[PDB]
Amino acid sequence: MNYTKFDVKNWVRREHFEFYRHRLPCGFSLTSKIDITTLKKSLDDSAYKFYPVMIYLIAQAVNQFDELRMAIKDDELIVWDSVDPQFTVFHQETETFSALSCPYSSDIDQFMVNYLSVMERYKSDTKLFPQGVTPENHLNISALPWVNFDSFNLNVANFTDYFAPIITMAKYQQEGDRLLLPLSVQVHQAVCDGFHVARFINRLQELCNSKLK
Amino acid sequence: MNYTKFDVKNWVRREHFEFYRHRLPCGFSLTSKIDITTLKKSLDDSAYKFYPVMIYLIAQAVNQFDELRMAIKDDELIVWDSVDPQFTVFHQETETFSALSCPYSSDIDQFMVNYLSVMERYKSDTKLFPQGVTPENHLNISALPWVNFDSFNLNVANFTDYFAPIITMAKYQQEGDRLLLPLSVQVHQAVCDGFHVARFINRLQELCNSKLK
Amino acid sequence: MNYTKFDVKNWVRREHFEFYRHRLPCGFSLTSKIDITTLKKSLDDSAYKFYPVMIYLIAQAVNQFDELRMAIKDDELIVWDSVDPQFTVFHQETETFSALSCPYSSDIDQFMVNYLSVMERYKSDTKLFPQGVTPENHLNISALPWVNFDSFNLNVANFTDYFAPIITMAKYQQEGDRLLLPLSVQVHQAVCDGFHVARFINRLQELCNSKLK
Ligand SMILES: [Co+2]
Ligand SMILES: [Co+2]
Ligand SMILES: [Co+2]
Ligand SMILES: [Co+2]
Ligand SMILES: [Co+2]
Ligand SMILES: [Co+2]
Repeated sequence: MNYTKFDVKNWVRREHFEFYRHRLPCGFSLTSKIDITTLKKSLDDSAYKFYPVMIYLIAQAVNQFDELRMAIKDDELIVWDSVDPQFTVFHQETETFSALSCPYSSDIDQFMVNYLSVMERYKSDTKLFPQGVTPENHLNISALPWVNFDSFNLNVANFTDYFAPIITMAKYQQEGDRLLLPLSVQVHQAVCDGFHVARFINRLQELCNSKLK
Repeated sequence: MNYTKFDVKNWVRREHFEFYRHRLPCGFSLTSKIDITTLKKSLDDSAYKFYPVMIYLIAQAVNQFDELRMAIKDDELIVWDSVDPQFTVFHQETETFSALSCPYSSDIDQFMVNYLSVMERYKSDTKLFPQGVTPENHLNISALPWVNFDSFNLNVANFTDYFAPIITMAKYQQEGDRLLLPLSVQVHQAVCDGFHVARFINRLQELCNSKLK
Repeated sequence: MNYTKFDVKNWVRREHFEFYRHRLPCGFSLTSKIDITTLKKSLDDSAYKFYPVMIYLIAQAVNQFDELRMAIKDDELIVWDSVDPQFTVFHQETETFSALSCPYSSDIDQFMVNYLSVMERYKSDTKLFPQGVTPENHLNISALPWVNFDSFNLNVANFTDYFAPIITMAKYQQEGDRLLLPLSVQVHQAVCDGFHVARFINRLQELCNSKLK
């Protein structure tokens, strides 16, 4: 199987986990701006498009940290070996969105082939989940390309035990000499602390400042 | 009657609506900065005050999009022909707020007459709802003039089926050559997507950049 | 006793309180940037560290306003004479956090002695609440020093009657000639309005712009 049961008994977060899961269930959202000045340059020297690269980079970062790939399966806590991005797609024609996923791959060119393929096949499918059930080993990525925002937060009526992170991007902006992308991260406190989210963001930024291949 | 029953059966958002209403009930808030550099100029060339104009402009924008004027009435989904602003008023003397509403009008001078009239009559009424029951065809507007903010979010214990948008303004600020007003929009996902909110904001900005009359 | 029963009967917020407590239970979070340019200078001319001073300053501000020190005790509404800060501590070694508190004092040097003492004694205690039960007369302060954010919000599954404010700080940043610290304030609407939060923030800023002793 593609996940491994986690050793809660010996975890340094064991008390945190029970506290934030059942005693005081909560989570948080944070919005920060990622500098994509370097990445804009890289993309310019290539044929990649922005959105597919950001999915790639975000999935890559998530796949490096266990605490972003936890879930409850059969009442037990597991870590997925790896997770695939579930991203939103906007249909111009109906002005509605759909959520799709494709397999992640550490090889950026194979990821692009996966993405183009999924898009080829469901570009005109206006169902909300054209592919049917969402694979359990997922992360959620959404984009609001039409507007910049300083904050985004999802108010959810019930989030018991849903630990996959939700990342939302807005339209980027030029702030002085920099091109900044607002990114909102929303997690559950049972599995993730402020530290973990900050480590994800610092890692993402690093990725944005590095060669693609 | 002043509303029309909506055709859910043939709506391109029909699956979205059921999903976000009953399967995974949620909403979101977003905060963005509206450039009010042009509007400050217009106001300077006139006798209008800032707050009443922002209510006006926001109500005007809301009244152009159906998805911001939905509600459940008798278990059915309706669109109001038009909605009136319900705005907050601060009382200096008690340091408490009240919520008022007046009829919207596409004629800015009649709107001002409505506003001055409502204010005349309830300026000193410290009840929370001096007028009694809030008309069902409303939008909510609030202002935090004493402080600038980058984000605002309302955490609500229960929001089942309340689809009127909540807009909150902070104190504006000079950012370089621009005067920016932080505005927070909070909607329910059953009726509104990221697209819709972004379209409201882009429309509001346009309005701010145009002649008043 | 260290609290006083509040006169709800004659309060100008009496209707607000019942409304926001039981009819439409809610709260809000707001994130604003505090200019700590002056304070950086003061700290430079001294031996104080940043975090302990911010706890100090925030607790000082809270202790000046009643509406930030309310609670329900025995079904009644009370105001604490004073509240102590409950702050988070990060352990590098385990990469987990703990929450501690020490007695507040209006004398900054005695506060520092209290803080160093509590830290001395529990620096290596990785329990979530090394001291055991949190004193009821508390405010919550947390810090995310590793990342800057524009917004922070806690999504809480149940907040019935918890009125202590939650303040969260991010990493500060240089914005032009200024050093700004993002601060998020999260309150319950039964006890606090936008006015109150804005008054807390304006007061905090004032404090940051003043001599320490
Ligand atoms: Co339990
Ligand atoms: Co791996
Ligand atoms: Co249903
Ligand atoms: Co019309
Ligand atoms: Co009651
Ligand atoms: Co006192």
